[PDB]
Amino acid sequence: MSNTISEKIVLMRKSEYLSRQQLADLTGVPYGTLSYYESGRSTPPTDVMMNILQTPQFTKYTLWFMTNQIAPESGQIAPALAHFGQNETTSPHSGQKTG
Amino acid sequence: MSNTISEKIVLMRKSEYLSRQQLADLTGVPYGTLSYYESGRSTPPTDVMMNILQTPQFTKYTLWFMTNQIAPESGQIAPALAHFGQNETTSPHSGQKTG
Repeated sequence: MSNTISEKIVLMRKSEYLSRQQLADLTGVPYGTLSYYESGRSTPPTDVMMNILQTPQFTKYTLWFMTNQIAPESGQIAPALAHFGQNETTSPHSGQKTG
Repeated sequence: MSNTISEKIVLMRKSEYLSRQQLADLTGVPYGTLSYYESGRSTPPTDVMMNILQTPQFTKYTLWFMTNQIAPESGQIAPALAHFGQNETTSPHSGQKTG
């Protein structure tokens, strides 16, 4: 199944066990709009998008989804929530909340 | 000096010996708009930006600039025009037991 861009920023986001605010401060992005960013409400810019992956915490998830190619050789792999790559099990998880 | 997001798609692009029209047809992106994309006229979306790097020709140039980190261990490096390649990922330590 194909996952929208926003989804490519949610699965990994939850993999770090952080919140929109946590990352919002790591990059300096506005939380008020971030809610719609990771939600896919509107395709965000490139200057900001990269500012989210450029982070050292989300460094392992740069092109792992951008091109569907995991590069573990350097430390790039797919998280648990991600329904694409893995390194232990499926881990489908159960979605909740509404936003 | 610092390179612009658009320049990140120009230096490498010209490295493949191809014009905007070439890639525009390889990714399906319209040349009429691409002209402004690589030009930096307006920050492009995330669905298209990735559609340009996802290509097999521009697979090595995924995060090589997105985070200023070349991952040759997997097959990612900087082109000739790029002339870039640097980063800083410090990771100090701490801890004590006084009281």
